[PDB]
Amino acid sequence: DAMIVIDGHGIIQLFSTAAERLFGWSELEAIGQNVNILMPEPDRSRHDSYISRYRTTSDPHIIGIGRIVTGKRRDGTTFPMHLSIGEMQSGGEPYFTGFVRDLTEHQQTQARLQELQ
Ligand code: HEM
Repeated sequence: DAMIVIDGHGIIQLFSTAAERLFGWSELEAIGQNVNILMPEPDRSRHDSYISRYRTTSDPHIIGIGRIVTGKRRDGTTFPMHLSIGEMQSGGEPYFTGFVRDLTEHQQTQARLQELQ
């Protein structure tokens, strides 16, 4: 599926081919950016504090739990996606990985089934 690796500051370090397809950003364009470019407001402006709160309390809200959220593509379109966050260490500093599963089709079929009674 789509995978993203960021450093302890939310800056994208690695961006898989499938993440490019899904988000609309090539790997080169993404790598120097904050991960928040992939999400809409209010999460966007709050993501850095989500990361900071975790590094300070060590209390996970998504790590080891998973969560369905709304992500944002480059063209502006938003979409539902499941997210799993993993924690890793490299060169003494923390890095996090995000495995993403696009749930757009699921949301569509569900919504479609409901509108037909
Ligand atoms: C792109 C759509 C994304 C959205 C909407 C999103 C949203 C959120 C939200 C809502 C929180 C926790 C807020 C709370 O419950 O306290 C959070 C935590 C965090 N996110 Fe994301 N996130 C996104 C993607 C990512 C990705 C791709 C990564 C890593 C590659 C990531 C790294 C983190 C980390 C490290 C935390 C804190 C972990 C924790 O609280 O357990 N996020 N994110």
